[PDB]
Parts: sequence; structure tokens; C-alpha cells
Amino acid sequence: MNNLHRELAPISEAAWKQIDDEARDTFSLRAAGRRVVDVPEPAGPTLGSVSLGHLETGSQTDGVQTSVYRVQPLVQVRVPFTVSRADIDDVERGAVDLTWDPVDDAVAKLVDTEDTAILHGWEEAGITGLSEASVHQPVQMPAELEQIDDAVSGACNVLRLADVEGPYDLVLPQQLYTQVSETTDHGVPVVDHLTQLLSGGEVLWAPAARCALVVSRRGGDSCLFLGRDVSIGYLSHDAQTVTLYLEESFTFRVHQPDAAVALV
Amino acid sequence: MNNLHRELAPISEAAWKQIDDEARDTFSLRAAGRRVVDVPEPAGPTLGSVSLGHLETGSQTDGVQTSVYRVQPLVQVRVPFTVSRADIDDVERGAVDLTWDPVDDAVAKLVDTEDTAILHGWEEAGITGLSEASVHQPVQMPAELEQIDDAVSGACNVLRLADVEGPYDLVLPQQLYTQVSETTDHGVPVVDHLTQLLSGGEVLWAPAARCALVVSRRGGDSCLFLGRDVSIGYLSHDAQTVTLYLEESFTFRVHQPDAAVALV
Amino acid sequence: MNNLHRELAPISEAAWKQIDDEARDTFSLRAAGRRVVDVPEPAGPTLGSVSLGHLETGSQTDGVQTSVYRVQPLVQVRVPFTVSRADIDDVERGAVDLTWDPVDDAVAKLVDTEDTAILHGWEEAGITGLSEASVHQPVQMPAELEQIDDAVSGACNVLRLADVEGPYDLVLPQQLYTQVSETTDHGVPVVDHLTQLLSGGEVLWAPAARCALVVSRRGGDSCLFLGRDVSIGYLSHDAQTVTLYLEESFTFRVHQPDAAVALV
Repeated sequence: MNNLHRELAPISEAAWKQIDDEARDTFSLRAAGRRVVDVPEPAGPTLGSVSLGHLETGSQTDGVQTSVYRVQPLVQVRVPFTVSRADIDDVERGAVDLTWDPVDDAVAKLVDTEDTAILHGWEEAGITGLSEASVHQPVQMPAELEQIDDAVSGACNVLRLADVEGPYDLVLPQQLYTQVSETTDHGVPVVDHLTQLLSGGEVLWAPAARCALVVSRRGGDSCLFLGRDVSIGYLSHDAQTVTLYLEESFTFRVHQPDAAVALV
Repeated sequence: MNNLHRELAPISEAAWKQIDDEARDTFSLRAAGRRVVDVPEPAGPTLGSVSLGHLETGSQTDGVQTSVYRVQPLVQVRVPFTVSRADIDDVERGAVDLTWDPVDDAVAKLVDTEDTAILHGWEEAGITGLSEASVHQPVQMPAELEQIDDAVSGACNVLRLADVEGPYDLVLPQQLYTQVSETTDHGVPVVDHLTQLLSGGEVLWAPAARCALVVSRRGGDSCLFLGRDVSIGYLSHDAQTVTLYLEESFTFRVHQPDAAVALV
Repeated sequence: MNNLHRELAPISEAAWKQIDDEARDTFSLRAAGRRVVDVPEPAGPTLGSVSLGHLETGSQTDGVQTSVYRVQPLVQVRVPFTVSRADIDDVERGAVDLTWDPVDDAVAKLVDTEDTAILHGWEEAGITGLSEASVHQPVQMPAELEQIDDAVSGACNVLRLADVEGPYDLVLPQQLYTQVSETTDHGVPVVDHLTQLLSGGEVLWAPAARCALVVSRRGGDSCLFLGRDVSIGYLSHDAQTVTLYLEESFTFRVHQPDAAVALV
């Protein structure tokens, strides 16, 4: 057994397969910050920090000179939720109409916190997001949404002058995504022009985002370091419900501040 | 070239071989803390921290619970020294009577700082030594040095009651080593009785030590983590001298506080 | 599953390996009565008594004569202790600085009770120890510890006159072991003379002993019968701690009372 005490849970194998598939599908559909950043393979549970590559010189006495390496520790996130033993039992009885609402809510919370850390920064785990770690001034957005191409072109040209280059992605909040998708100009959808401006990039639907922003996709400008990965574990159970949790250990770091620009 | 800009130094190959051999021999003879602790293979220049394996829980809001891994960063030490171009030139002319006094002094400084960090702790790099990270009260030492066996037996029995076990080593300052070696009781050297008490261990000569202490040698109680290793590098040169430095990146950590006891 | 409900404990496999290794190492180092007696292989959980080989004649009526075999039942010992779920979780996170103090304390209790049963007898499980089941009068010990050779020689000669023979072992309490090890006569350690007197035997450090005693090592004079063996099992767990226990089923019996003598 690992730290995920899964064989100690009163949950059958089919119910486990349904539960860890609903959560994974919800995470894959709901998470948009994972797409804009580079995500390497999970290091493992032993890894606990990322070396920044720099040294802080504190003090130096006589011949001896002393300097300390600079590192950023990882942060773990646990979101607990309760599921129904009646549903878990019906899973083998053949129910296919089970909506794992607690699982979806927990995945939503995890996705929200991870996307907020990636895009704006957590400022509690020491993470600085793309929006905060951006040297470019925010590019204003025109009203009525028929002229969003102006802001997109301005952002792309700011990135080009920053020698950033590469296919760009425009990440929008869900409401702005709705409005831009419904906007049509003179009967010609603005999304086609936006895709043409993005040099082959895509407009992304980010339900957990809180601001619009353009990022290059050349590669190597930001990275999400995962020690562990999104996993489901067991906490306790009573005669009515079973308590589980979603756990993830990670950090996020921005190597090149100029590869992203904020369209606020 | 690496960060040790050695091909940019006005030093011949025979002079390099003499210089990096004098320093290595002086370090091997002078360093005694390396013998009492476990030293794994050097990790490399990229490694910058050691994960303690623990988590600090700072705060937790709504469903999300947040905890941060605990790590200890490495520390680098650089000791510069100047050598004579006349000596470097005489090295190929055939001089074998060259005493690299600056090199010996720099190695002495490096050995002193490393041994102090290992045994008493640096309290500047975050290192806690064996003496400070000891849960056992200090075992007093009798006077006149004929009864040092009493203190040795008391320390060994304290370690045995702590379930520590294993061949013990008694590390002494150089002066106390002289006095114990010259002490003879009733014509029978006390060193033989001390070795018998130590369960096959050895009495160690530590010129850089500042206190006497007994450590078990079972293995796994303390560890010195080396990112880089003791290396010689180049800084500058003028028409008279060449400036070099000794560099080492390391940390020290005590896993089991009870395996060592302080005989002060 | 056996009666040790180990798969029902919220403990990982690495934590199990650390827990059942700390206890075993502590038992091996701390237990000294196991060394002085013969310990055969564990019989099993079904065995419940040892047949003494004798018969008690209670009554006999008319032609029929009735006698009952004499047996000694085994006794089981359970020592419970609580361990921390935080430590168990850190075991996979990489902590190597975990001191299993509850486990050490439980092993100490088990070792103390077993050694007391072996040497002095439990008088609750029906066990009579070597000290109580000794036909030899106690051999007095001289003061100042420089003349302990006198008591050792007297004990060895009493055993020789009892036709016992064989390499003898002198079992001492921990305090007396310290004092004898530090005693040196005229600069010549008394331990060498004691070993010479013991006919190649060893002086044993017994932290759980309460009296000094010499036993022959010829073989077959006393025996510790183990049905089960020192094992770790699960009791319960809450959100903070996990409750485990150390269990052992045994008995001790003295075949030849004259092979041991008490130096009190």
C-alpha cells in the first residue's frame, strides 16, 4: 500500500473505475492552464524543491566566502469530498445514471486553484503566475468585441518586438469566450481572423481563468513541475458515506517573463 | 571549459599536478569529520537542496488544504589564495623542494570550516552539527587523563542504552590526542583500553575539532551531501602571482541525534 | 489474513518495513537472556503446553490405577503502542530521521518481561528462572570490583564441582557492566582475566537483568519454548494515530538447576 489507502475503502472495483474516470475526465476538460505551459513527467514523491540556479551571498568572513543556493519548495493540495455508499453499491447493480457531483465539485476546486496559481500566482506557495511575471504593459481591449482583433494584433506585435515569436494562444474567461464566439462582425466570424492573427494558434476556453492573456507556444518559457499527480485517496467511512480526497503536489515557475502578455 | 577556468591560468601541467596533489593530500590528512560521517557520491552542480521529507502546514481555506514541503539548501565555500609564478616556472625546471604554503593554508581553512560545520554546526548555512543535535547530556571527563576510560565507558553505555550500538569512534582535539597518547597509567598505555572499550573503534586525530565526542559507526545516522567537491579554480593573474581558489558545495544533516554524544 | 490484521492498518509498505525492522533490531540488541539459553525453532500457534515427562498419582481404586500427566501451559504477552500517522506518511515522502520511540519502548517492555521470566521467573505464568531454580548457594561478590575475579573463580569452581563443565558466561546488570569495564586494577583490565577464568566465555551486557549470574554453555540445561514469535499486529486507528501491538507466546523451563549460579 502507498499513502493512498485505497484497499481500506468500502468501494468496489467498478465503482473505483467510475470514480477515478469521472475525476480524470472532468480535470482534462476543465483544466486549461495545463495546455499553455510545458508539463514534464512527474518526478515522484521524494522530490520537494526546484533549484532556481542562483545563489544568495549572505556574508563572507576572512578567507572563506559563503553563499547559499536558492530553491523553491513544492506545495501539495488536498481537496476532500464525500460520496454515497448507496451509489457505490448500485455501481455493481448496474446503474449508469450516477452523477458524481461531489467528485466534479472537488475536481473543479482543484482545477480552479491550479489555474489560478499558473496564471495569476498563488502568492502563498511562492508561485508567480504568467500575468504577474510579465514585463509587458497590459494591452487594452476595445469594447463591443468586434475590435478584439486590434488587441490581439497589439499583443502579438508586442511579443514579436520582444523577440518571443511562435504560435500564440489567447486564453479567455468563459464569459468572454461566449461573447467572442457569438460576435460575428459583418456576418464573418471574428474567430477566424483571431486564428489568422495567432499564427495558427487556438482560442482557449478557460472556466477557471479571471483575465485574458496571450502566450507564445515556442516552448521553454514556463513550466509546471509535478512531484506527484492528481490522485484519489481514502480518509474515512461511516455507515452512510465514504470520504475521499484529491491530492496533487506541484509548483509553477516562469523562465521568460516576456513570452506572455495580459489583455486586461 | 567549466566554471573552473583552468586553461586560462598561466600554470603548466606539471605545476597543476603538483598543486592539485598537495591540496588533496593536505585535505585527506587534515580532514577528520569526513571519516565519522557517511559521504555519498557527489550529486553534481545542478543539485541545490535536500528535501527533509516533512511538510509545514501554513494555512488551509475552504475545501482546499495547502502544505509546503520542507527543504534545506546547499551552501558553497570558496577560499582564494595566491601562488608564485617563480615557483610555477621552477616546477618544469626541476624543483622538488617547493612548499605550497598558500595551498596548505587554504586547505586548512576549508578543512576547519567543514569540520566545524559537521561537528558543531555552522548556524549560518542552517547546518546543525553532531554536538548541537545530540539528545544526550554531555559526559564529563575526569582529570589527569588516566581515567579517560571512565568517560569513554559512560559514553558507550549511554549510546548502548539509547539502542544505538555499533563500533564507536572517539574524536579528540589535537592537544587532547597528544596528552592521551603520552598518558601511560602504570606503564600500560590507556589507548589499548580505550580501543577495547570502543568495540574495535579508533581514536581519531582531529586538528580542526574543538570538543571531544563519541559517534557510532553503524551507518545511516548522519550524512554529508556534496553537490560539487573540493576543486581548484582560477581567478586572475598579474606579472608576479597567480590567484586560485578552493571551492566546495555541500550540506550536512543529522538523521539520528542519539548516535553521538559529547564528552565535554 | 492471520490473527495479525496487518492489511487492515493504514500503514504503507515502507513504513511497515521501517517499523518491523526498528523493533527487531531493538529486540536483538536489548535481549540478553536469549543468548544464555537454548532457543529451538518456533513450534506454531497450535501448541499450548510442554509435557514435563512426569506423572502425578492422585488416587487409585480397586484394580484400576489412575495417574495424570504433568504439563506446563504456554503464556502469551501483548504490549500495545501508538504510532503517528504523520510519521507513517512521511516514510514515503523520504524521512530517514524518524525515531520510533513508541516501538522502542514497547520492545523494551517485552524484553524486560521476557528476561525477568528467564532469569528470575515470572511466578505468574508458572515459570521459574535460573536464579530461583539454582541448587547452589549464592557466591558473594567482593567490593571495589578489583576482586570480582575471586567471585568468578568461586562460581566456576562450584559449577565444576557440580560436574557441570563447559564455557561459562557471566551475565551482569548494565551498571555493574559499566563499572567492571572501567575497572583496571594495576593498569591491566580485569575483563581479560575474567574471560580467561570463563574458559573462553563472554561477559554479557543485560540491561533488563536485576542480578549477576554465571551459566554454563554446554547445552541442554535450560530451554525457551516459543510457540509464536515476537510479531507486530494491528488493533485500531483514528484520524491521528495507529494502534499496534507486539505479541509473543512462550514458556521457559530449567532442566538442570546446577548449571547456573547466582553471584549476589
